[PDB]
Amino acid sequence: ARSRIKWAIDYITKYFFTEGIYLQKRQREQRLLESYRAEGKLGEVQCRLMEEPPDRLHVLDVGSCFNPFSSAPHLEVTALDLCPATEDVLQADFLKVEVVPGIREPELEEGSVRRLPASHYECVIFSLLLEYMPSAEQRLQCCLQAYDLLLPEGILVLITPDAHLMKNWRYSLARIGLLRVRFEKLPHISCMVFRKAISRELSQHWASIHREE
Ligand SMILES: Nc1ncnc2c1ncn2[C@@H]1O[C@H](C[C@@H](N)CC[C@H](N)C(=O)O)[C@@H](O)[C@H]1O
Repeated sequence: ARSRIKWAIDYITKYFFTEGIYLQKRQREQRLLESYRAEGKLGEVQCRLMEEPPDRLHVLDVGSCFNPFSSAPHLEVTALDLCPATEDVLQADFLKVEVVPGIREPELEEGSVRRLPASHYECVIFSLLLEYMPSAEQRLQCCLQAYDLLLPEGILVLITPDAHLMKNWRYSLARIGLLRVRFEKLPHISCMVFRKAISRELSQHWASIHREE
């Protein structure tokens, strides 16, 4: 009876606060960048790193039917949904949202969220959302927008319903800068976390050497 909501809250706390996983992965990715540089495959790459996590994490719950994460301690949740079921969830079609730099809060037009702050959220949650998307092109679009919304070393929680697909998702997301850091099987669901690596070039290379036709 493990809830995807309880699993997600548990990981986020471990990642930023109680186990400092973000520092463990930083060191792992720094070691990987040195291994690639030592093979002549990569040279000078831009690396952007997070400061010490705040006491209140900025979380974006996309496809948030009812804002399950709003009550969690130390999570400032901004909730979005195409068909909100509760009054605390904002109306929006994520596929049409602009990721804007230079803004602090969502900007609404006609009651629908149309602009969100870039590199502002420590976490973005896609809990059983991507399968509602029609095409694969639009699923990837959701993750590309999440990467622009995340801060350096922020995380994308991806929960999907229930092989070679999960390794193709790892490849396709590593190609946009998101490396998988956790995979767990809960009843009828598969819970994964993807991290905005210190360098996109780094993740793009890991993907190139892990593509299997
Ligand atoms: N293009 C879209 N833009 C915004 N929200 C969407 C879009 N397509 C589906 N949704 C919402 O994503 C939600 C999918 C739900 N199954 C997930 C609800 C909740 N996140 C959960 O973990 O159960 C629905 O409430 C949809 O309204």
